[PDB]
Amino acid sequence: KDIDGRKPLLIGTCIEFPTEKCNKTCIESNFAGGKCVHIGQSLDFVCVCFPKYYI
Repeated sequence: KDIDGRKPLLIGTCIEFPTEKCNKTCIESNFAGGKCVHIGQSLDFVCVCFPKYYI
């Protein structure tokens, strides 16, 4: 897998899209799924997907 895949996609805040939905939403988006993580020190959870077919 020589795919760099370095373009995460934010859909919403983990508030509206918890861990379960977050990833599921990312799956249908054609991404390697997603998760809930904090930003720098904003302690704000967000749903971000990962590249999979980005060539």
